Amino acid sequence: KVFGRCELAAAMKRHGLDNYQGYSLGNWVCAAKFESNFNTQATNRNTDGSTDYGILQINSRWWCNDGRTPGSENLCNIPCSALLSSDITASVNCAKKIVSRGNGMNAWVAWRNRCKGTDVQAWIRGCRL
Ligand SMILES: [Cl-]
Ligand SMILES: [Cl-]
Ligand SMILES: [Cl-]
Ligand SMILES: [Cl-]
Ligand code: NA
Repeated sequence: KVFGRCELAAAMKRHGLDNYQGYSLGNWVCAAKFESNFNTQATNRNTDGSTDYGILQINSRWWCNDGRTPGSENLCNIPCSALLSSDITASVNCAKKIVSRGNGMNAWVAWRNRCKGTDVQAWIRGCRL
């Protein structure tokens, strides 16, 4: 599913990401824009042999099981394919664990490099939330 911007904002708010670990909703929408272009089906292979999955490009080494990432932890206890669903619940639950870990949203390199320090509230402008 390719979410609309306000559609994704509403879903992330409903699932409790607005202000989660102090990160306002626009941070999460901006992260999703640059990680996945709002596409739940996005996948991208990393140089270490892991793969990133879903709207927030969650990685198979630490977080989800894809059956092909040797030495993988599955700290979210899900199959990585759960992260490609039109239902963002599994991505949100796993993102909450990731962002709680100690480096916060710096875990998402697209967030560091294209959202951090910017006017992220622009990403929820116009939305009825
Ligand atoms: Cl929308
Ligand atoms: Cl957009
Ligand atoms: Cl915001
Ligand atoms: Cl959803
Ligand atoms: Na894994």
